[PDB]
Amino acid sequence: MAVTYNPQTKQFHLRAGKASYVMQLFRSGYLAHIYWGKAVRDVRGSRLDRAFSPNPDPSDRTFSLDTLPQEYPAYGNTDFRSPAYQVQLENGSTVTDLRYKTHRIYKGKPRLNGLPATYVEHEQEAETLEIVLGDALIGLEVTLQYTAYEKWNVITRAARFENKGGERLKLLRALSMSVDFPTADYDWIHLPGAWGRERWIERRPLVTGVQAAESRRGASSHQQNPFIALVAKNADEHQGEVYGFSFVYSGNFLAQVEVDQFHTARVSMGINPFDFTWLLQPGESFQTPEVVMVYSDQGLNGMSQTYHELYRTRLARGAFRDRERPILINNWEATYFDFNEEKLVNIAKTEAELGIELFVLDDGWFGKRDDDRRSLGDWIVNRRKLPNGLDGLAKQVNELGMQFGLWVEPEMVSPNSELYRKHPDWCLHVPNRPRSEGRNQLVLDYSREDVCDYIIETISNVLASAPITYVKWDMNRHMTEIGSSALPPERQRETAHRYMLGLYRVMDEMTSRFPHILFESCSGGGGRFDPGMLYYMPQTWTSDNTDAVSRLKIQYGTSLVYPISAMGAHVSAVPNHQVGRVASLKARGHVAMSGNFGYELDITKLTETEKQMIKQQVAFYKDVRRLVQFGTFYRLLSPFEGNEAAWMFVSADRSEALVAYFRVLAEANAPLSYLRLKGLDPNQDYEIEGLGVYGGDELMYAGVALPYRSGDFISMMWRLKAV
Amino acid sequence: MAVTYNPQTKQFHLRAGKASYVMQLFRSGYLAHIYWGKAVRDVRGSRLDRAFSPNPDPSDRTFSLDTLPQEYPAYGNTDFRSPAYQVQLENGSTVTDLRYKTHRIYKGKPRLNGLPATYVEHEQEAETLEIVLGDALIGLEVTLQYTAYEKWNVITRAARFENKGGERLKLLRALSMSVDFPTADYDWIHLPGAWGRERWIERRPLVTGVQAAESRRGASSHQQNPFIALVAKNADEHQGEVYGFSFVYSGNFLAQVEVDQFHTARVSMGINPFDFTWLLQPGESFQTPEVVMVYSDQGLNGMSQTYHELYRTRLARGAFRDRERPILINNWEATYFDFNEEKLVNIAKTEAELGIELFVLDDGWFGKRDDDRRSLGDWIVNRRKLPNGLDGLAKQVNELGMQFGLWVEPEMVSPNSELYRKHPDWCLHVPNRPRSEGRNQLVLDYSREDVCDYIIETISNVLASAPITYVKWDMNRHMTEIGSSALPPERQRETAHRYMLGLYRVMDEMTSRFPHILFESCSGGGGRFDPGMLYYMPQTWTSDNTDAVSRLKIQYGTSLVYPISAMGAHVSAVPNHQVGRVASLKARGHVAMSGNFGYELDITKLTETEKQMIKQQVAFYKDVRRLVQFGTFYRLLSPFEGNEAAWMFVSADRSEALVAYFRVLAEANAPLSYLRLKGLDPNQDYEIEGLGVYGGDELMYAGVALPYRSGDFISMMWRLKAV
Repeated sequence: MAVTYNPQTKQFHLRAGKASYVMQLFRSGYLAHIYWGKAVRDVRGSRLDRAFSPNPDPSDRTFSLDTLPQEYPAYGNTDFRSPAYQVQLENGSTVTDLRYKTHRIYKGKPRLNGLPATYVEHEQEAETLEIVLGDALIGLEVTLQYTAYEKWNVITRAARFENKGGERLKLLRALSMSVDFPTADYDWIHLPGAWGRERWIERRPLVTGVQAAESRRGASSHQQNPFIALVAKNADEHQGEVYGFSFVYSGNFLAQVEVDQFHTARVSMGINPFDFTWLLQPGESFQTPEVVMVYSDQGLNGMSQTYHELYRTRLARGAFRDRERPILINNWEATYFDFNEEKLVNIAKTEAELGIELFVLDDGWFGKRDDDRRSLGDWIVNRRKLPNGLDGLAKQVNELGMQFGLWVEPEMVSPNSELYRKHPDWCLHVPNRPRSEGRNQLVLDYSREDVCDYIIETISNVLASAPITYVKWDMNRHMTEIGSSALPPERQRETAHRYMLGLYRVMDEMTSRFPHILFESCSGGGGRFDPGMLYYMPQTWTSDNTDAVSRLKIQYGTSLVYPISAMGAHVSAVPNHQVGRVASLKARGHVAMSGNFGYELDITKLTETEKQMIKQQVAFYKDVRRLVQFGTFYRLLSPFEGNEAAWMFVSADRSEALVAYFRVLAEANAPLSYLRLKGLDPNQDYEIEGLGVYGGDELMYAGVALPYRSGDFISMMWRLKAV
Repeated sequence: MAVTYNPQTKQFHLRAGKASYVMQLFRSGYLAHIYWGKAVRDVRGSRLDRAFSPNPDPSDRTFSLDTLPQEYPAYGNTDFRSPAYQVQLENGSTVTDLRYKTHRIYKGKPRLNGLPATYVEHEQEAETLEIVLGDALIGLEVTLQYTAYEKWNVITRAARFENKGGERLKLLRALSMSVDFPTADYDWIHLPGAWGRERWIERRPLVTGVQAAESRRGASSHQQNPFIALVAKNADEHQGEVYGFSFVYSGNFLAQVEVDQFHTARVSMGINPFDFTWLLQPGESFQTPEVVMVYSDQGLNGMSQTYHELYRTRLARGAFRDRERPILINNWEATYFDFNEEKLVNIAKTEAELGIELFVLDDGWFGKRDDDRRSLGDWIVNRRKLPNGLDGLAKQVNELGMQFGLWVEPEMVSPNSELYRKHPDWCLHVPNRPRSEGRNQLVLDYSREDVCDYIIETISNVLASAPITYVKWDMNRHMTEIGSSALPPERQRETAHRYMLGLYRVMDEMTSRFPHILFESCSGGGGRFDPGMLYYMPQTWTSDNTDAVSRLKIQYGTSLVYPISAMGAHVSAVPNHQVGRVASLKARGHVAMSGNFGYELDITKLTETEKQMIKQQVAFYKDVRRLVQFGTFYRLLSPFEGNEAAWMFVSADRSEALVAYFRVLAEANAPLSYLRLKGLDPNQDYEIEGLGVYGGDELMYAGVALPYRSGDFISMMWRLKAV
């Protein structure tokens, strides 16, 4: 929180939790990066003169922008490294020369225009530094925005551009931050994946050159999550230096590390410059989304725990932010599309009898929507299928003791829909080109006000028509032929970002209009599982893959950044679907109860003993839900490192914990296995259900001797309680 | 050489040496990459349908451009991977849709407009395939150019764009090639470095994401050489699959591997799209430089040996292409700038007595040039320092038995020069911005015809004024504030490439005007050591660092791509300069005689015994020069893998070889060391000077027991001759 500027040293010192982030003004208004790491009281701000690194000041051959470590570097006036931003002028030049002009420090944390951002509830929680840079010749101002939190090791960064000149300025690249580390002796971690296998942890040594994760899909994507980290060579889950970079944005991104000839590592992150430009007319401004930067010297768990608390309590919003989330059941595979009102209610009684709390109605309740082909965009209740509308169904579900929820997919329109026939120009498209389809549908142009107003109107008409208290908001394709008939040629490349701004406006309006609704975002599973979406909808469908073994990796990687409260995990029926696997009902429960728990099956196909297990799972999860959704989460064993996965949840006072252990392909006649715990009070004794009493110190330093077992999938869960 | 198209399968099969490269037409004119590897007689051209990979043809949901492996992919109509090219239309859209139109196959290999390229001397040496692609809507034609050599495992690739429509087309990205490998189970190799330490070999696993080497310096650079390779996980110097990609271009480049969600590896290479655009008015065309693609299953030595033969004999040109290169001495450090005619001649007699063949006159012979500060651009002989001009000095040097050579730096101009005062607009600059300097100098705008004509005129006036037979052409800074007052705003970003085209025109004219001159390119050492420069000047100054130990790495890495004939290596005096090291005259000779050999010292400071060693080194190198410069080169031990370096040269008939061994920091009481040779006839016996007679089989399979030695730097060289 404690942000200072020392006029003698011209140094900015941002103290965030137990971390320091230090910058310093250098020569004629350059802004240098000095340090970011464990908190220091002070740090004083060599060899900037290097062969083939040229001199911006002919009178001063002591430095180059090619060697000075910076906060917001440009290319073209002596730095040859990857720039944080680039601007093209009317004369075609791309040379810009920002210098420090002034700064201000204030308590609290500002909102970002049109954008999600971490926030504070009290000014005392953080302090913000704004450093105003300017290129006087062209009238370009860039304000670097920094916030340091008191309680957490969190620095947040963004940049705001403003054209204070009399000419057009075209932003070709506008990243949210850039930081030059003094060495490149780190591994990097990022989170690549695909549909059905999101956010695998990938750790790699750095190369001398560039390495990056990005999305060009108009959505943050299944393929790369907008998160990267630099980690010390020897750092692991429990110890060591880790620097995380998390982009609070749900569209295209670039997350990059470039290592230069002097083995310094430039980390940068922001809206993907690929296929992007932004035109600033005189007087216009551009605000980047923010990047949330976390430091820990307590390994990956230390970093994750920071993100979890920050994101759960100061990014997610609304009535359910700090509330236990309902155990839900999705009633899709009960019917695919095949539905009408008579079934649904008895089904709801069966589900209610098992203790399930929320009944969700899936796709095909609307219009002529009856495969992945039709009526998207026409959001009126198909009053054949539900003649009594949503109201009659919902109210009965409520009188059964369950909440009622609904699926929507408002960003899509079917070529065969009334909306498309009335307004074909309302989809993203480019002149004279075929309109490529994903799952037989097109993308609505949310860069347009009329489109957004129409969606707000139409979805509100549905949501206010029944006592709905949960909505799953799905988006099931990525953008092609990106353009808008409502933008001029010179702004066409703003389409993807304006689309996201439009979606953000729409979601902000929808969640405000319906404060009693828990919204869960979805994009073919976890295709937009990012901090930007979390600001609008406090939980997310983690993956369409609900296979127990597959979920071990998906949940483990997702937890690197995202709080368990946001991480949807459901028990589904087997034969599994994406993969093909058979694991016990017990086992799938064990994996799913390690997330935000729910069900995704046909209850009409269950044996009494199965429903009986489900009744027990539900009762069990209710007992540990506060611990799972709000406790401190520790990863113990990594499925990316072998055949085991293990993790645990610990209460704030360390008096209670829940431990989960998994092993795949356990061999015959195998060595005994052990599990060392973390996060307990070493001087406290704990009762482990079914295993007796152990010292916290015994559990952490010697570990639990795991009951010997062998088989295709071992799954164990234990509750711990201080004696 | 043997290039075919099968109309039944719609498959193109390029047979180059012992390699196959196969492509196939797919659906409505898409061009797919099928295979590249060891030669096959035939190869027949799954799961292109993938979640979130959308369909370009709504009637055909069997594929996506996001999954089809391609030769020249675009972004925007269903491929979300890194595109090979991108074009912006007047309407601001960037969507383009090239489809196959036609193709032609012919014998031989074309020249590339304005550009260097590998060539043939007889049509039988290669065959060329041109595949014509087109986007009918916009009138964009792209011809993919492929050449397959008969004798070598070499495919060369480039693309030629042409606007056959009636609107402006802006190329935002125009890479020379792109290839989608079916897996990413490879390491990559690239050649990062810095001034004084060029082309270190860096081998890294691939990441799921992008990794790239690039230059933004307007020159290929010391920092990254324009070469990358994919290599099998277990491949080494002697065995295993290797795919090399070498860019025949001396300016900005990007060399990239992007691995997608399905673990396919897209390798692409060409002019760096960063800060680049190219405007095509109707009727205009753009030719990319070529990329030379080499396959070997005989490890890195197999690949390198291909590049060496191809580049030495079918890229380098001129009278000296196949000629032994002179042992030269540079007379700089004899005087720094401090010179006049009286010294030079006696010096030349001393040097001639030692057997040195070429006398070179360094910087400061011209104008008011007397530190790294002045008179650059004013290329008239300072007739104080040399009152009898270059002619009198040269002719005397010739009567002493030595050739005479000269240093020039024609791309630079000093702010304090007459040229700059008459034409300040002739430097690269942007309107109203400071002109950043590198070594007190500015860069001439070679994108301008008047500038280029002036240089051709001025340098020719000097070169025709004396019997000069060697020129070192140096360039000692990189481009900043890139722009031209002779281009309109809409073409400003063409400046860097037009500059390089200008330099190429200038060098082509200069080497043609002076066919008796051996030209050696230089850029603060090996700052533009690339195949583009080799086409104009058949050798290159490898590095300004002449330290023996440092050169082990520099020469080892340079040899990965470049023939030893091109690799300048000189013995210099110690205390070494860049580093600070003391190695024996013997040792420095050993490292330098493993390249294109020469001297860089003050002969006036040598002891009789030293000159006596030099006289012996010179005689020795003359004896092995043909073997070193034109023999087959094998790397044996890597200084990137430990404290040893070793390599050898073998004659074409395998009757003669030269072996060199080096070890740094050899410990006391160390294990015995051995060296296994390569490339000999196992059934032949060889005499090793000073070690007796050995079977070729013994030498390769059991190896040489190295004479035990210990010390800071061990250096050994042996001549082998078949008994």
